[PDB]
Amino acid sequence: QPRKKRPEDFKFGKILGEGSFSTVVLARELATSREYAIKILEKRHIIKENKVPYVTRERDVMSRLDHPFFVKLYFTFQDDEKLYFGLSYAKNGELLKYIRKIGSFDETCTRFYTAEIVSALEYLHGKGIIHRDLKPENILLNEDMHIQITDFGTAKVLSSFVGTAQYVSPELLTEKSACKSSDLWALGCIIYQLVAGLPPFRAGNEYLIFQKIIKLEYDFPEKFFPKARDLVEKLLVLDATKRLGCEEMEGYGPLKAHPFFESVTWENLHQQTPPKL
Ligand SMILES: Nc1n[nH]c2ccccc12
Repeated sequence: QPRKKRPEDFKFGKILGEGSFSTVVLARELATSREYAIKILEKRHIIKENKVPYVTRERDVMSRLDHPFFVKLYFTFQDDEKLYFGLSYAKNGELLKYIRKIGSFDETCTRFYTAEIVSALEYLHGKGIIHRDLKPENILLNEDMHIQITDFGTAKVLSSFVGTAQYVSPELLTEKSACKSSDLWALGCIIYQLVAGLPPFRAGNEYLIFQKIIKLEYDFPEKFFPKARDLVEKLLVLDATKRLGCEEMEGYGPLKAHPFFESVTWENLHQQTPPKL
């Protein structure tokens, strides 16, 4: 490994994202002219708020990921006040941006991008890792328009916290426990959202949303692709053990074999040209 990098190695530019405990800033490495997205975290703020385990977990998970559909961690360094994580730079931004831009996806785009997400989850789950806060904001799009999944701060590695309200699974609201099936629940929401343009469970506030979730209170638009609807109905299931894709349902084989994905070639998704949006 090279001598640890430092801030002066970079020309910092625009802010790519802001959270409570981090800012992501686009930066150009001077020696190489390479663009990285550097996640900057303030040590004091992290210690003050008891987040050291979360930041520790984020790095450790990202170290264990070597797959085209996930944000890569290239390097880390620190100065007196801050931590720096050199991340992959997804030039085309969030998937949410495209959902809003074009309103809703057609069957081809939905099929393709859902398949990438399924493929990515299969990899993640194979490594015993749960995302716990999957959503279109966390699903970035590369320059070539393939997905790059990010934000692993909230992730858990399998031998407390609550994600974004609209993508929270029933079991979280009723047990404080999560598993692989939580991501699969989130997946059903995202699929619904690609086809319909909105998330399945909407309401005036977080409490009303949680109500609907545990009541399974949502419904499909008239035009919803029938095979996609069937897939969603097999993911948005209250009993987490009966969700297509989880271990008690025999995993990703049956999920990948769903009629909605009939024309999908699973083995080289990352090599294929995405449908134009
Ligand atoms: N635009 C981005 N590329 N990588 C990131 C990581 C985090 C946030 C935004 C980005």
